[PDB]
Amino acid sequence: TYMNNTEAICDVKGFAPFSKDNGIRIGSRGHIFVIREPFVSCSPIECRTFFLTQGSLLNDKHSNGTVKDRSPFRTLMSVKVGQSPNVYQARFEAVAWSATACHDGKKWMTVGVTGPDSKAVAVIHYGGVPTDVINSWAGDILRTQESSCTCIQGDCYWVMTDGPANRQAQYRIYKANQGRIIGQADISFNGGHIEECSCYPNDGKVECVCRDNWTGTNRPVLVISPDLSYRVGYLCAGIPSDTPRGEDAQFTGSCTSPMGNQGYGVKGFGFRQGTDVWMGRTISRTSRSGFEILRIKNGWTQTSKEQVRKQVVVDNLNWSGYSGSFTLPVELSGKDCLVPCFWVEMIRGKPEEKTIWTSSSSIVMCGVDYEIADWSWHDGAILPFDIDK
Amino acid sequence: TYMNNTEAICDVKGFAPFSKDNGIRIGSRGHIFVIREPFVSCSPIECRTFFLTQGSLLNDKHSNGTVKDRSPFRTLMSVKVGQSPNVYQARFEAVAWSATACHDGKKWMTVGVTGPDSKAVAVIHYGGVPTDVINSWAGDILRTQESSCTCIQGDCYWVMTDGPANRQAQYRIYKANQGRIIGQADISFNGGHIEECSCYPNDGKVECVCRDNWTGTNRPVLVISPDLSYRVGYLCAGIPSDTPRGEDAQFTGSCTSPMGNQGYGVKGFGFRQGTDVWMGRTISRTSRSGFEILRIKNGWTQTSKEQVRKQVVVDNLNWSGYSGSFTLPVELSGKDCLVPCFWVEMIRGKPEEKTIWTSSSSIVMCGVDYEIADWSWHDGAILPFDIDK
Amino acid sequence: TYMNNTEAICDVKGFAPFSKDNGIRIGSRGHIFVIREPFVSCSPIECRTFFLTQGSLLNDKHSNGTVKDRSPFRTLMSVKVGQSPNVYQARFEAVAWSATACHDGKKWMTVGVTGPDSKAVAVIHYGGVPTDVINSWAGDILRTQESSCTCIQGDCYWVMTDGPANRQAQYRIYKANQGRIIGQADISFNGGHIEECSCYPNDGKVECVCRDNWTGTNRPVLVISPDLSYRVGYLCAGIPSDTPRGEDAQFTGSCTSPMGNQGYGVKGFGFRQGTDVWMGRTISRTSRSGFEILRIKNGWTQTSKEQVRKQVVVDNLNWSGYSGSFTLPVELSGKDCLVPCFWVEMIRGKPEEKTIWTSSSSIVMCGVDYEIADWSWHDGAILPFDIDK
Amino acid sequence: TYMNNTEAICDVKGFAPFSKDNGIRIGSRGHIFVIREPFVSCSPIECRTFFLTQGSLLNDKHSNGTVKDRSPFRTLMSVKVGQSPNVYQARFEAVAWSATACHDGKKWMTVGVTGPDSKAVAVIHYGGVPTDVINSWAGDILRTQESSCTCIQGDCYWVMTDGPANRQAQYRIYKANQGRIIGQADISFNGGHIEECSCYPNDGKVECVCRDNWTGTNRPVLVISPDLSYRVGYLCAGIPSDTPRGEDAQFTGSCTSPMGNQGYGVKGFGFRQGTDVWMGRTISRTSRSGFEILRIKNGWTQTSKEQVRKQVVVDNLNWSGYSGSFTLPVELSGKDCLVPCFWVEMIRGKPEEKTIWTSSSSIVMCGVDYEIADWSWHDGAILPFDIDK
Ligand SMILES: CCC(CC)O[C@@H]1CC(C(=O)O)=C[C@H](N)[C@H]1NC(C)=O
Ligand SMILES: CCC(CC)O[C@@H]1CC(C(=O)O)=C[C@H](N)[C@H]1NC(C)=O
Ligand SMILES: CCC(CC)O[C@@H]1CC(C(=O)O)=C[C@H](N)[C@H]1NC(C)=O
Ligand SMILES: CCC(CC)O[C@@H]1CC(C(=O)O)=C[C@H](N)[C@H]1NC(C)=O
Ligand SMILES: CC(=O)N[C@@H]1[C@@H](O)[C@H](O)[C@@H](CO)O[C@H]1O
Ligand SMILES: CC(=O)N[C@@H]1[C@@H](O)[C@H](O)[C@@H](CO)O[C@H]1O
Ligand SMILES: CC(=O)N[C@@H]1[C@@H](O)[C@H](O)[C@@H](CO)O[C@H]1O
Ligand SMILES: CC(=O)N[C@@H]1[C@@H](O)[C@H](O)[C@@H](CO)O[C@H]1O
Ligand SMILES: [Ca+2]
Ligand SMILES: [Ca+2]
Ligand SMILES: [Ca+2]
Ligand SMILES: [Ca+2]
Repeated sequence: TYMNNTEAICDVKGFAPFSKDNGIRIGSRGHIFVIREPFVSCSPIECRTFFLTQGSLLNDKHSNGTVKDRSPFRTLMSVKVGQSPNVYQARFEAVAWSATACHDGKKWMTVGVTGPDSKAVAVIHYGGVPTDVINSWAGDILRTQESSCTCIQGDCYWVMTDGPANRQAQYRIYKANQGRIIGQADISFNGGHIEECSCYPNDGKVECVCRDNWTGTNRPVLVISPDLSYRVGYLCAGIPSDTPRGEDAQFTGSCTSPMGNQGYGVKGFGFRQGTDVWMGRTISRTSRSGFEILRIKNGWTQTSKEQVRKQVVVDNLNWSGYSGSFTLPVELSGKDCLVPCFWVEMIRGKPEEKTIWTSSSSIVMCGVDYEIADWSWHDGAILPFDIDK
Repeated sequence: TYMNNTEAICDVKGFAPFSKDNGIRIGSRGHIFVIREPFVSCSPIECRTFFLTQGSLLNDKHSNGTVKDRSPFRTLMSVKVGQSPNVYQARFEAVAWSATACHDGKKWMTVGVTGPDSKAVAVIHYGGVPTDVINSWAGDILRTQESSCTCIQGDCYWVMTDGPANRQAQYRIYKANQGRIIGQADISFNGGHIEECSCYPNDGKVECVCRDNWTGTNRPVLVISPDLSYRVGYLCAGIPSDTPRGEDAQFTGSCTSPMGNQGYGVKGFGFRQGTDVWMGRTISRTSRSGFEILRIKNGWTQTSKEQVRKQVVVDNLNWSGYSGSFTLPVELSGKDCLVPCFWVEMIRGKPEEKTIWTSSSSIVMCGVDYEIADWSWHDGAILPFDIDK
Repeated sequence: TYMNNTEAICDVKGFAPFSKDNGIRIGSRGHIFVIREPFVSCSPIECRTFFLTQGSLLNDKHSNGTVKDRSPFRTLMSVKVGQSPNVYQARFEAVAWSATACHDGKKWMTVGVTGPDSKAVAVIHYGGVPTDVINSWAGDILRTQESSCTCIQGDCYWVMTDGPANRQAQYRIYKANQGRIIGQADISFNGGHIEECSCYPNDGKVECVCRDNWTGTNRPVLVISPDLSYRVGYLCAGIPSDTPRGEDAQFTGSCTSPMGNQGYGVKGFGFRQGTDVWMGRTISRTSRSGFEILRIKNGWTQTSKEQVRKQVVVDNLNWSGYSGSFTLPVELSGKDCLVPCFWVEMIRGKPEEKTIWTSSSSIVMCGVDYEIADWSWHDGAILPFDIDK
Repeated sequence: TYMNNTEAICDVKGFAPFSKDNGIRIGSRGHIFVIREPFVSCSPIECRTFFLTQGSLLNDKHSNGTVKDRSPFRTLMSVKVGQSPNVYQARFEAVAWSATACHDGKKWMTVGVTGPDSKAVAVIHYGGVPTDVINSWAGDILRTQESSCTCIQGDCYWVMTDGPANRQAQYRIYKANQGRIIGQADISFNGGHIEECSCYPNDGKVECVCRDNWTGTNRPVLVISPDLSYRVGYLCAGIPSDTPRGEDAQFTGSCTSPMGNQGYGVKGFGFRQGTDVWMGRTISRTSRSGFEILRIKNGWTQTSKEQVRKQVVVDNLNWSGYSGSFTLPVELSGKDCLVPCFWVEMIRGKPEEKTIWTSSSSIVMCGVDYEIADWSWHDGAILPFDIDK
C-alpha cells in the first residue's frame, strides 16, 4: 500500500533526540565506511540512514584524500537509523557521489549520480534494481538533494541541479512512480541558486528549503504541487540561516530574492509551521561548528525576526556540517499529522583537522509537543587517528 | 496481539542458566561495545539483551574514562540474549545514559534518558521511532530502571526517579499504551529512597524491588495496580540484600522502613513466591563481588530470616554488579504461569581493576522446578587489555 | 507442522560434499570463535552448524589453554551450515560444554550441559528459551551426544551419559515434546560403554552408533523405539571403527560385545543400509588423522569384513577428529527417503601442534546415488598463528 | 511461482551502473574473502553476487599463492549485489573451484565443482541442500560457466566442459528441475572449443556467448532450446572480442568457425539485439586491462564490422578480467522484456602486480533506453597491501 503523505506537518514546540550513530568513534577500531552526506528517510516499517561511502574505511590508508567530493568509488549505502555505517550491516543502494532516497509505501526508490563531471548519469533504483536514468542536461556535475526525497500517494518527487556551483545554474523537479520517470519541469529562477534541497510533505505538497551557493545567505524555498507547477523564492524570515552568513542585526530578509552578498553555503533545512518556520543553522556564522534551530514567528510568510523558540543540539565548541529534513510515516508515529524530523551531519577531519581523511557521524531529532533543553550531542571522536600517524 | 501478562509468577525451586555472552573476553579481539547496565526483556518471539553503550569499543582508545556514567555518546542498543554487544549484530534503540525497555505483544517500547543533568529528557520509542517524551520534573538527573519495564494487556509501566542520589528524591510511576503516555503518579515515600527498580508482572500487577541509595541496606518494594494506585515499602525479610550492607546477624528487618544506616547501593532484584521471596545479592557485604540468590520463607510479608534455598551463580573470587528481573512470555515458555528470570551484570575494569576502561558482561538465569547446583559463570576476561599498556 | 521423519534412510553409493567452513583459516584474521565439537542438524528450511565455543576468539590471548574440555565460558552457538563460527553471524543457543540439538518441524530444541563436574545441569531450550532441565543423576560429568538429536513426529530423542569415562558408566535415553521431558529410560549395558552417540531416524526408530571409551574399538549400537524400549549392542562388522584401534586383520567382531581391548576413542558414526553399514573412521589407527568411510556388506547384522565401497574425504597427511550423523528433511531434499549426511571435525592445535590453542573446522557430506572420488577437504590452516609467537 | 523468462531481451542503447562492491579497497582493513570469478544472478526479490573464495582473507598470510585456480579450500558463496564478499554478510552455497548459479522463481539452484582434476564432482544444490550430482565424464577438470545459469518456466539450464583447456575438449548442456537433473546433451563441435559460457534467456531459449581457449579470438555461440537441441557456432561479427586477440583491421569473422589463430582467452559475454549484438571486451588486445562494450549492427547474424555504439566502463589504465551476463526478472524490473545486465571482474595482484595474492572486485551494469557516457569504475585499491611487506 502506498503511503498517502497528504497530511499536514505536525506543529512542534521542540525536538527530541531520535538517534546517534557514533560512527567515527566506533570507527577508531571497528570496520566503518568513511562517509559524508548522510541522511534519513523512512518506510512504513523503519527509518534508515543513507550515506555516500568513499569506498574505503576509517583508519585505513585508503581513507586518504577523502576530503574530495567525487570519485568512481563512491557508493550510496544504508543501515538502520542509529547504526554506524559499518560494512557488515550495510545494504548496497547505488553507485553515487550525489544521492537522494525515499520510500513510497511499497518499495524504496533511490537515485544515485555518478560518472564524469561533464556528462554524469543519475540512476534511479526501485526495489533494489535500476529502473530508469537521467543524463546530465547541462554538462556540469548533475546532482541532487543529499537528503530524503518525497513520496505522496505513490508518486515520488525530487530536485536536481546541473550547472555552476557559484553562478546561475539550472534546476529541475522530477517525478516518478515505481522507479519510472513520469514527469519533470525546469525551475525558472534567474538571479537565484538552488542546491541540495531538504524536502518534506505538507498538505499534499512538497516543500523544500535549499542552499544558495551563489550570492544568498538566506535559503531558497520551493513548493511543489503534484502537477509540477511550483512556487519558488527565498525563506522570508529576516534571519539568515546559511553558512557562511552575516550577523542577524545586519540582515533584512526577502521572500523573493537572495540577500547577504556572500558565496558558498551549507546544506540546511526548514519546517513550515502554519506561517511560522523552524529554521536550522550552524551557530558559527563562518564555520561549520555548532547547531541550533530557531522558530521564527510568521517566518515563512514574512521578513519576521521574531524568534519564539531556540534549541541547541550541538554546541559551538564542536563541528557540525550538513542538515536535512524527513518525516515520520503516520504508519509509524500513529499521528494524524506528519512528524517533522531532522538530522545533523558532524564532519571530522579535513579541512579543519589534522588528518588525511574526512568523514562524519550523525545525530537525529524529531519534533515533539514539548520544549527540549539545550545540549550537545557532538561527534566526540578523538583526532588524529592511528592512520594519521 | 497484546501479551496478557495477567498470570501468576511461577513458583520455582531454583534457577537454570539461560545465557552467557562472554562480551569482554570476545572484546579482547572482536568489535564489542564498551557497555554497562545491561538487561533482558522478552517479546512473544525472543528475549533480547539491552545495554547502554559508551559509544566506543573495547580495546580502543575511546574506551578511556568509561567508568563515567553520563555522556552525550551513550546509547541504548540491543542484541539477542546471549549474543555479545557487538557492533554488527546490534539494533539501535535510543540515545540514553539511563534506560528501560519492554514489549507489549505487538511492538517494543523503549525509554532512553539523555540530555543535561539539570534538565534531562526521556524519549519514549515505540516500534522504532520516537512517539512521546518526559522532561525532568525535578531538575536533577531524571532516570529510570536499567531493566525491563512491564506490559500488562497492552499497557506498559515503569518507574522513574528525579532528584538527589543520596537524600530524599522524587519518584514516579508512568503508564503508556503504544508509546503514548496515558497516566502517571507521584510516589509518596518520605524517608525512603527509590532507584533502579527491577519489576515483573504478577497476578495482574507490577511488582518492583528497588535500590535505596540513601540510608537503607534493605530494598524498597513497590506494588503497582493498573489504575496506578500503589503500595510502597521495604522488602520485609530480616535479611539485607543491598550492597554495601551489614551482617545478617545484626539486621532486624522492616516492611515499612529503611534499615542498616548505610549509604550507596547496587541495583538488585527480588521475586515474590506466594508469601516467600527469592532475593538476589552480592556475596560480599562491601564489594560488588560474587552473586547468590536466597529463598526466604514468608520473606515477602514478614521480617523472616528463614532461608530455605540458596544458590550461587558467581563465586566471591569474581566480580559481579547489577542484577534485574524479567519474565518469560507464556507464548514462549508454554506455561500457565510467568517464568521468573534474572540477569547478572559482571563489571570489569575501574574502579576495582587496572584498566583505563569500565565494561561488563552478563549471565542469565530462569526459574525451574528443580534445585540447581552452585557454580560460577563469571566474566573470565584477563585484564589488563592491550589498550591499557 | 511437525516433521514426520518416519521414512527409511536412503540407500547411498557415495557421499557428495555439502559444505566446508574454513573457520580456522578465516580465523587467522577474521573474528572467529575458538571451538570444538561442531555438528550439523536441519530444520525444514535450513541446516545449521552448532558448536561449543570457548568463549574466546582465534588469534587472541583468551584462546590459551583451549585444549581443555570444560569451563564456565563454553557456550552452544550456531550459524548456517558452511559458515564459519564467526561472532557476527552466530545465534546464541545455550550455556554448554556438552550439547545436542535438533528441530521438530516447528522449533529448535537444544540441550546444553554446564555446571560443576559433580552436579552438572543440562538445560533444554525450545524456541529460544529454557523450558526444562536434567540434573546429573550419577554425579560425574553429565553429558550428551555432540551431534544432532532426533525428532520423529514431534517427539525428540537423545542419549546422555553420567559416570566414568574409562569404566562402567550410566546411560539414558530422553524423550521430549516441545521442550518438555515426557519420558526417559536407563540403558542396561553391563560390560559396555556408551559415549557421544551419533543418531538418525530410520523406519520410525532412532538408530545410534556411539563411542566405547572403556575397552572397545568397535562402536556401541542403540536402536530406540518411540515407547523407549531399545536394543543395545555393538556394530556387528568385523571391522573396528574407533580410534585408537587395532589392525583389521587382527579383529574378529561382535554384535553384542566390545572387542579390541583398548582404552580411549573418538566420536564417530554409522549409517544402516538395509543390512549393510556405512561406517566412518580415521585412516590412522592411533591418531586423529585422515577420514574414510566404508560400506561393509551385511555389516549391520553380522561380523562381516566384506568391504564393498570405500571413500576418502580427508587424507592421512591431515588432521581429523570427531564425526557425526544427521539427515536431510524430506521437506528440503524432496526425497521419499531420509538422505544420510555426516560431518567431519578437523582439529588443529594442541595436543598435536605447536600452539597455545585448540580449535577445529568442518567438512559436510551427504549421501548420493553415485560413487564419489577420493579427495581431501582438509582444514588447510597454517600453524602456528600470530598469538602463538 | 516459477519465473517464466520467456520474454525477449530488451533492446538497449546503453548501460547504466547498477553496483560496485569496492571489495579489495574495503579489504585493506575489513574482513573480506580473497576471491575470483564473481558473478551476478537474480531471484524475483533480489540480485546477488556469487563468488569463489580461496577460503582465506585479504591482508592475511593465508592469501598467499591465491593466483592458483583449484584447491580443497575454495567455496562458492554469495552476498547481495554491491556488497563486498565479506565474511559476516556471506551465505554459504557450495564447495567449489568452478560454479554456476540461478534462481527458478521458487528457490536458488547452485552448482559447485570440486574434487581432484582427474575425477571432479559437481554438486547441485537446491534450496540450500545437495539434491543431485555430476561426475567428471572425461576425467580432466570438469568445469562450468562462472556466471548465472538460466531458468525458463521452472527448468534450469547450464553448460559444462570436461577435457583439455588448449585442444579439443568435450562440452555438455544440462537441464534440471528443482535441483534434479532431468536432461543432458553432448555438444558436437569438432574444431571448436567452449569454456565459461555467459548465458541469458531470450524468446524462450537460452543464448550463450562463450570462450574459445584453443585457437579462436572470436567467441563461440550456443543457442539452446528447452528440448535440448541446439545450434552452435561463433559470434558472426567481424570484430574479435576475446583476449588475447589481434587487431580489428586484420580480422575477418565467421559464424561457424574459430578465427585469429591464438591460444588462451578470457571469459566474456554478448547480448543479441534482434540481429545486432552487444559484445564486451578488454580494451587491451593482449592484457586484461580496460573494458568496453560495442554494439555491432547485424553482428549476431553476419560478419559485420559496423559499430554503431561504444561505451567504456573501465579505462585502459586499469585492470579488468572476466565479464558475464544475467537478466533482471520481470518481477523486479517491471518490464515486458528481459533487461540485459553484465558484470565486470577487476583482477588485482598476481600475475600483473607486486603481491603474494590474487583477488578481484566487481562493477555491475544494466541496459537502459539511453546512451551512457564513458567512464571508469575501476577497482581503485592501492597495492601492495600490508601482508605483502
Ligand atoms: C554546492 C553543492 C555541490 C556542487 C557540485 O557541491 C557540494 C559541496 C559540498 C560541501 O561540503 O559544501 C559537498 C558535496 N559533496 C558537493 N557535491 C558534489 C556533487 O560534488
Ligand atoms: C543511584 C542511581 C543513579 C543516580 C544518578 O546512579 C547510578 C549509579 C551507578 C552505579 O554503578 O551505582 C551507575 C549508573 N550508571 C548511575 N546512573 C546514572 C543515571 O548516572
Ligand atoms: C569420552 C567422552 C567425554 C567424557 C567426559 O569426554 C570428551 C572427550 C573429548 C575428546 O576429544 O575425546 C572431548 C570432549 N570435549 C569431552 N567431553 C566432555 C563433556 O568433557
Ligand atoms: C580455460 C577455462 C579453465 C580450464 C580449466 O581455466 C580457467 C582459467 C582462468 C583464467 O583466469 O583464465 C581462471 C579459472 N579459475 C580457471 N578455471 C579452472 C576450473 O581452473
Ligand atoms: C600514498 C598516497 O596515495 N598518498 C596520497 C597523496 O600523495 C595525495 O596527494 C593525496 C590527495 O590529495 O591523497 C593521498 O592519498
Ligand atoms: C588521551 C585522553 O583523552 N586521556 C583521558 C585522560 O586524560 C582523562 O583524564 C581521562 C578521564 O578521566 O580519560 C582519558 O580518556
Ligand atoms: C597468560 C596465561 O593466562 N597463560 C596461561 C598459562 O599460564 C596456563 O598454564 C595455561 C593452561 O594450561 O593457559 C594459559 O592460558
Ligand atoms: C609461508 C608460505 O606458505 N609461503 C608459500 C610459498 O612458499 C609458496 O611457494 C607459495 C606458492 O606458490 O605460496 C606461499 O603461500
Ligand atoms: Ca550561500
Ligand atoms: Ca543502600
Ligand atoms: Ca574405544
Ligand atoms: Ca581464445
